[PDB]
Amino acid sequence: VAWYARYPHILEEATRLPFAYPIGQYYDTGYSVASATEWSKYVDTSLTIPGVMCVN
Amino acid sequence: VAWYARYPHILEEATRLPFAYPIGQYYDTGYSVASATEWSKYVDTSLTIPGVMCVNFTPTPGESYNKNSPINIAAQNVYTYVRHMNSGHANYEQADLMMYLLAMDSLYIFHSYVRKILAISKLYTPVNKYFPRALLVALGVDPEDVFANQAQWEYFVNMVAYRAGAFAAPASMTYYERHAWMSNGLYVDQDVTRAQIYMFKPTMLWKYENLGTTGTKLVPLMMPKAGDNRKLVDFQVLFNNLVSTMLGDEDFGIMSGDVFKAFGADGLVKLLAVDSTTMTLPTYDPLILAQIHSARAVGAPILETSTLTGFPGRQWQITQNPDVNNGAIIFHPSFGYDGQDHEELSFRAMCSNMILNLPGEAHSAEMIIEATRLATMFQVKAVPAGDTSKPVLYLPNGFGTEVVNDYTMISVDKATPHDLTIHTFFNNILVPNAKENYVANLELLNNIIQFDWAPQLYLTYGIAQESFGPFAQLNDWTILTGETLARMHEVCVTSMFDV
Amino acid sequence: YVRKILAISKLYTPVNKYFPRALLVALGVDPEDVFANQAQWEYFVNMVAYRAGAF
Repeated sequence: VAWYARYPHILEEATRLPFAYPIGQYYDTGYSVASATEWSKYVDTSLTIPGVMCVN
Repeated sequence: VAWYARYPHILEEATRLPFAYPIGQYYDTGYSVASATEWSKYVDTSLTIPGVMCVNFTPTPGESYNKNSPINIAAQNVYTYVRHMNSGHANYEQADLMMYLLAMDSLYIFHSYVRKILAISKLYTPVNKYFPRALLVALGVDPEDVFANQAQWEYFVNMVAYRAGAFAAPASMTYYERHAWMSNGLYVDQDVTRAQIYMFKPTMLWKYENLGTTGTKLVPLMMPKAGDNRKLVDFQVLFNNLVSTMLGDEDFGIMSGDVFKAFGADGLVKLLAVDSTTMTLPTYDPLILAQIHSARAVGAPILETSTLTGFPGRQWQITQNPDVNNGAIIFHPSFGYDGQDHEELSFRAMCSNMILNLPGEAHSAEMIIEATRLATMFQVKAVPAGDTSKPVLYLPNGFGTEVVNDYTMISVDKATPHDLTIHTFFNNILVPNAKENYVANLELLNNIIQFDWAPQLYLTYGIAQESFGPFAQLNDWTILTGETLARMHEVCVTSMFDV
Repeated sequence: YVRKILAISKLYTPVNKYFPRALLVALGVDPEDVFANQAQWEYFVNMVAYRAGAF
């Protein structure tokens, strides 16, 4: 797309995202619909990443 | 005299004298008149030489009360740098990022403190009896405990470095480097073997203490004082208390990840590991000597538990409230507190303009700036809430990254069995009417003169109701004003908080 | 006006403490808001220029 090549400044200001989340810490994704709290446990906002597995 | 050139053998046999007395041990000069014992205490045959003095400093952001402060400017700059290379987490502010960074600084200072404590205990010399028990007493640890658990201390400080490696802080910012260098070194007043050691001990730390939605708040964390037999268990408790509210915080993990993304792993600050063959060695540093000489004490920190009649809610906290002062970082402390709820009349002598004393004749701009980092003059008295104002607190015009609270000096007791003595004092000493107060003050003064670039003293007397100016040897001085000091402190703090 | 508001906020000199907080206050903006949302401000002013340049 030539538009990306023509407006890289606006593309960069629109694609500012924090990557490289440190693992081993619980993260909450939040609610895209703020009124979804009525379905309390029907939505999975949790996000846990395992980091080690031991072979006995 | 040609007679000396003609009879050098008799001159040598007549001038045989023992020099180089090992310091740290009490010496008796004896009596020139053997019948002077009838005047028992009218003759001073004692001779005690102090060997170490500890400067109890305190890390500070530098007098923030609005959004134009250097701390807030650096907060905005670092947040812009982090967030303009961040694609993702947007849930914190510049103020939050800066409280992190300050907590990182506090734990770096703690690591430097414990590393110095470990490295000091391996220092033993025949020419100085203070090494290392006097230094360990001044830092506030138990020398017997360190001797018994050297291995435990080494592994504890290594684990402290490893756990401090979990979070990330910029290495371009010189705040951490300056604090670690200041708190992790031994400094001699002269380049001589039997010199006196200058030390820096953090009086306080910055327990991060997140609770409530009204922002964060760096609550004071006290530190061991001299003459405290603190052990490795106590130091481990202090470290765990410091990092209790630091790990397990998902917002803190987010900040650490974002700063790791912004500043690469090569560009972060790393605490160097220590081992058994690491030797700390006293060094001669004229810059630190000058800035110690031009240092002014501000008094003890004010805590929540400290009672103050007429001055409620004056604790030394770094408040960060989004709805207060437009979310700016606020740190406006009140000085002049000593520890007890009384006047402390000696602090009144600090109300005059300070005198900046410098060695040599020609002074460079950088040297002048470094020579006044610990200087701090009061500007106005804090308004007491209520009709009772038993203590008196002074609001500073502006201070640097460090403020000096007290000075601790260790010296041999004159009486049996001539053990070490604990002497804590500000730049001003008040001596009331007593039989022994005057002679004690004389011993204090003589001990302080032994140190070369000792801080200028301001003695005051309770009976004459009159204080005294700087008790120091003036070499090349000038009169400093509060505005000039504020400008220099602003420059220094802005330079320190730079990326 | 908005371009000058954005460009003033990056001015700093050691001999003049009026830069840039006083200038922004005179222009009638919030310097805290500008420093918090620099990226949004740049995007907004760029879109303003783009949409005004159509005519």
